Amino acid sequence: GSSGSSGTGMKPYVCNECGKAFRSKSYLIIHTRTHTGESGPSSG
Ligand SMILES: [Zn+2]
Repeated sequence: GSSGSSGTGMKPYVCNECGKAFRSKSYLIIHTRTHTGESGPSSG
């Protein structure tokens, strides 16, 4: 039991890149990688 959610950052497992909030760090880690979806698709 505790009220604060403080630590070595602003959000818990939220993506500080886009803001995607998750339940566990494992969910944010496997996501933060998806951000690498630029090379593939592109435009002329
Ligand atoms: Zn993200």
